[PDB]
Amino acid sequence: LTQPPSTSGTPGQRVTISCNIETNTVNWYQQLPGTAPKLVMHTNNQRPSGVPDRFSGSRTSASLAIGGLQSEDEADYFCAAWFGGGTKLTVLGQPKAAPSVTLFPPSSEELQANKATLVCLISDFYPGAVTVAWKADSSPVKAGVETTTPSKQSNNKYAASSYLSLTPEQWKSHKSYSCQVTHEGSTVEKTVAP
Amino acid sequence: LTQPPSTSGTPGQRVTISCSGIETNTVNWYQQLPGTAPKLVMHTNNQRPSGVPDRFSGSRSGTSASLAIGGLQSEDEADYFCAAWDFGGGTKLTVLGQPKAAPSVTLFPPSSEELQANKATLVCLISDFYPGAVTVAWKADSSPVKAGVETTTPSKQSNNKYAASSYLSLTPEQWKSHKSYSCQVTHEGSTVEKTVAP
Repeated sequence: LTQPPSTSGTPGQRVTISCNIETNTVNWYQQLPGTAPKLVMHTNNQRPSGVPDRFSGSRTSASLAIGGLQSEDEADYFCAAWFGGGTKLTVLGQPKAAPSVTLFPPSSEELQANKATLVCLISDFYPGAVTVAWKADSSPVKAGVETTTPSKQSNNKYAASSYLSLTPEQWKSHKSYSCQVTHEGSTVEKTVAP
Repeated sequence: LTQPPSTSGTPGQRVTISCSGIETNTVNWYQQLPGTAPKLVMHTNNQRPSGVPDRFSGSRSGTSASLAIGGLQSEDEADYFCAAWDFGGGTKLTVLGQPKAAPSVTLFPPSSEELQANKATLVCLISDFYPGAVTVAWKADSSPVKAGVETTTPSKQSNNKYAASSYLSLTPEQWKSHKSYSCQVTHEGSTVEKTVAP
């Protein structure tokens, strides 16, 4: 069972995945990253419940047609009969979306534990690429930064977070700290203070 | 089919993977290395397909199942799925490549600026852990909460340990009605639980 390893389409379109079998029937599985494979097609053409009507399958070869392409259809699709390699389906032309930024100062609990951490929460953006710079007062912060790789979430938009570690004495010695998130050549800045 | 989120071992050990639910029906086990299609490694409780090594052995006791992997070898790091009739969530199996490390867990109350916008979000920061797999459970006062919970998938930071964060979206009325909120992180079978209060 060999499959094309990738394919793509734009929302509203119709895409199909191509795929011992001449006698037996073919099943299809949809798998999202970090998730168990989910059956979406039965004895060539019967859908499990919960699978939308947009999905139809047909059958030495077998095919999975996906109608009215949506962002949530982005996935790996495997052929199976009595598994194929896989087909990663990419939904292109999804809308751009600027990020939501929320900056959290160190809590009284942490500062009492003689530590201090700031979190810059970044969510609800697309595409999944950002850059982060920090600022102490108005000056660059060049030490103690980590920014996670953005991962797609339920709402089909990306989320990441950047954190900064300081001593309590630094967080008070300054007047404010700032987190600046650049997404598609447009920047958003948030500031917190003691 | 309940199935533990993650497990781990070092080369040469015997590692087992559990699966529970299935008393009147058999269980299959699937191996999926990164970037590959799921492969059948065990059917009808304990029947090894052709090219599976002897060291894989399936069993089933009561209404629970198990897959044991003897002589753990680096080519076995993968996801393992159990699949019975009337698919488990999976188990991430890691062949330890560095010393295990338990996560730092830091919980934040909502920020001053976002309340003035009718938003109240909690953040549970999770850093410095290996292997890179955790599960997060939020609780309001003493009650489970899943409405509005989003967790980022972990990524390797500069100390070669992993980091992630879970965040809870609430209104300010939810945030002010409860006496406390809790974040619990489970890693390598252990839990840590931090708590906040307005």
